[PDB]
Amino acid sequence: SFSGYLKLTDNVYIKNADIVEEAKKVKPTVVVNAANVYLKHGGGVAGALNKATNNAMQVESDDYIATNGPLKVGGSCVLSGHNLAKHCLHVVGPNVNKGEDIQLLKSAYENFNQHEVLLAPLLSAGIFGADPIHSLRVCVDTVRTNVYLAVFDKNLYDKLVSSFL
Ligand SMILES: C[C@H](NC(=O)C1CCCC1)C(=O)O
Repeated sequence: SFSGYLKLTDNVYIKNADIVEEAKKVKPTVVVNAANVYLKHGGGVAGALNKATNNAMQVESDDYIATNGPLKVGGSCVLSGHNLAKHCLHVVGPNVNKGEDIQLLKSAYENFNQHEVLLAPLLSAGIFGADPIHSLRVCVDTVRTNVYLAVFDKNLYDKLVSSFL
């Protein structure tokens, strides 16, 4: 189903794409959201995915938090993918801008191993403040399932590919 990806490893693929447009096109089994512990989808990938669901993701998420409380940094939950995917795997990477431990990025990527194939952003990149080059490295060294990474920024995509070891 996924097209135009560059193969980085046996199981990691990358594309310069808007993950919302990619999800609407592919309708993958799992789209990963760059979530926070409260599932407050305000900005970045979460804000964009939520806006694409006409706020249905946020309504569902508020019910999930009311029942279960917040997620842990490094944790995840599976909720509906709405009009974007069969499921959305909300994964909380550490937010460096809130002083969270970058070592939790590996724990965050381990959630991907519970799903055979996923469309995902780089965890903790963007407004979460971590180095995206380091996020890709942790992704490659942690995820064993098939992960299709969508990198929004062209300049960052080129830098990630050209510096990939
Ligand atoms: C989230 C990621 N962007 C970044 O980490 C940089 C922050 C500004 C643009 C590059 C991306 O494009 O997928």
